[PDB]
Amino acid sequence: KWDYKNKENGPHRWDKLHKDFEVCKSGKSQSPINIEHYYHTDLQFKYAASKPKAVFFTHHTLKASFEPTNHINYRGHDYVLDNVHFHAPMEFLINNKTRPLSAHFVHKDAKGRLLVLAIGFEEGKENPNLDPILEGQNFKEVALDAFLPKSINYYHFNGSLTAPPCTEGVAWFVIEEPLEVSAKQLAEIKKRMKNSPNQRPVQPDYNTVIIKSSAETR
Amino acid sequence: KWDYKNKENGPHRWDKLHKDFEVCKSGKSQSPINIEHYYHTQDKADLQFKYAASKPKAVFFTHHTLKASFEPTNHINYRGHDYVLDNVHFHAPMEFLINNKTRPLSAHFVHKDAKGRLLVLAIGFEEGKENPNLDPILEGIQKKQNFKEVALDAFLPKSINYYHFNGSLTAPPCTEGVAWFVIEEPLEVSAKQLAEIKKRMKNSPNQRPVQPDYNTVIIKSSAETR
Ligand SMILES: Cn1nc(S(N)(=O)=O)s/c1=N\S(=O)(=O)c1ccc(C(C)(C)C)cc1
Ligand SMILES: Cn1nc(S(N)(=O)=O)s/c1=N\S(=O)(=O)c1ccc(C(C)(C)C)cc1
Ligand SMILES: [Zn+2]
Ligand SMILES: [Zn+2]
Repeated sequence: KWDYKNKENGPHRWDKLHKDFEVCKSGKSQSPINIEHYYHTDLQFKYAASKPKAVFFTHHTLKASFEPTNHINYRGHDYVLDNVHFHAPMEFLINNKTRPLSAHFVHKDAKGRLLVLAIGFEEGKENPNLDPILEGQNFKEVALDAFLPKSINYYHFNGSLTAPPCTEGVAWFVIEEPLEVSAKQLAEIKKRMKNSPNQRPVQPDYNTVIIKSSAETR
Repeated sequence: KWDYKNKENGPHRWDKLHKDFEVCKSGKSQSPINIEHYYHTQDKADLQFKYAASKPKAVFFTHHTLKASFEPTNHINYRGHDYVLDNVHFHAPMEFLINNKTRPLSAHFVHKDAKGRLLVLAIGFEEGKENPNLDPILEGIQKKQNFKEVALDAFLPKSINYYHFNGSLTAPPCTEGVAWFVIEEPLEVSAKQLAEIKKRMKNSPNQRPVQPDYNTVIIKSSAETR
C-alpha cells in the first residue's frame, strides 16, 4: 500500500514497493515537474452536465468518475473522461507559482493514450462547481460545460502519472488560469483526503518540450 | 545478435534480447516516428554552435553501422547545458520521417553533457550530387591512425530548420530521454556515395521501424550553424 508519507512507502521509495512501479524511478519523463522554461506558440471539448457515476476518496485522494459521454478531441481522436480527481497541494509548479489545489481531468483515446488536464485553484470566492462532488440513487449532474475558464492559457508536454504506476505516454495540459475557491471549501476538501497532503515532489525534468498556446473552452 | 532481419532478432522483438532492451517495447517516448504534427514557434537563440573541422581519433564500423569517434575539443552549448560531440554514425534510409518524407540516408551527431543527457542532431541525404563532405570519408575506411578529415563545419547547412522533442536512442538499448534535433534540410550524396556506404553496411537497411507516438510534442524552429 503505497503512500505519500515521509516513510518507506513514500514517493521517493515508490519503485521498490511494487515492480510495475519501477518507472517512478527509472523514467526520464516523469510528472510532476517545475515549468519555468518553455516555448511560446487542436483541442475540442464534449463536456456537459454530467452525473458522476461515483464519488469517492481513493488510493489516497478524492475522485469523481463519469459516464463515458463527455469527451475531449486532440489530433482527431476523442479521449474519454473517466474521472476527475484532486490534489492538495497542486502537484505541478508553474514558474515557481504555487496553488493550494489542482484537479486532473483524466481521459483516454481509442488507441489507448491518456490525456490529462491540470488547473490551479486560488483561495477566494465560493466555488459552486464543487458542491456536487462534496455531496457524494438520484445523482445530481455536474457542470463540466461551465467548469473551466472560457479563456485559458495552457502548457502542454509529455509526462507521467503523478501517482503510481507513474505510467508514461500521458499528454499534459496545465492551465495558467486559477479557479478561485473560498477557504471553507478548501479546508473541507483537504480533510476529505484525511487532512493528508497528496502531492508528489517535483520529478526530474530532462528538458521536457513544452508549448504555450491558448484556447477557448467554450 | 540484434539485427533487422525479422527472425529471432527482429527490432520490436528487442526487449527479448537483453532485458536491458525492455524499454524498446515498453517505452512510451520511442524513436523513430513520423514527423507530421508539430508546433510552429520562434527562436530564443537557444542552440548554439562552436563546431570546427576536426580530425577523428578513430574510424570503425560498429553494430550494423559506420561510426567515427572524436576528441572532446568539440562541444555544443544549449540553454546553459554544454554537450560534447562524441561520434557520427549513419543510417540508410533516414529513420525519422519528415512530413512522411523518405530520404535515402542520415547521419547522427551524438552529444553528451557531463551528465547522462543525450543530444542527437540528424540531417538527411538525397540522390544526386557528390558530397564533398563525404568524399573525405570513403577514403577513411582504407586507413587507421591519421584518418582523413571531415569538413564537419562544412558538413551542415549555414542556416537551419529543425524539429525538436524528447525521444529515445533509436537502437538497443533504446534509451529514452534523448533530446532530438531533426533537420528537414538534406545534404546531397552521389549515387556512388550512396551505393558504397550501403555495402559498408552490406546493403542492409538499418532502420528501426516507426514507433508508437504518445502525442509527442514537437516544435519547428530554425537557427544558424554558420
Ligand atoms: C494513479 N493515477 N494518477 C493519475 S494523474 N495524477 O497523473 O492524473 S490518474 C491515475 N489513475 S486513474 O485516473 O484512476 C486511471 C488510470 C488508467 C486508466 C486507463 C484508461 C485504464 C488507462 C483509467 C483511469
Ligand atoms: C545505441 N545507440 N543509438 C544511437 S542513435 N541511432 O539513436 O543516434 S547511437 C548509439 N550508441 S553510441 O552512439 O555508440 C553511444 C555513444 C555514447 C554514449 C554515452 C553513454 C552517452 C557516452 C552512449 C551511446
Ligand atoms: Zn491526479
Ligand atoms: Zn542512429
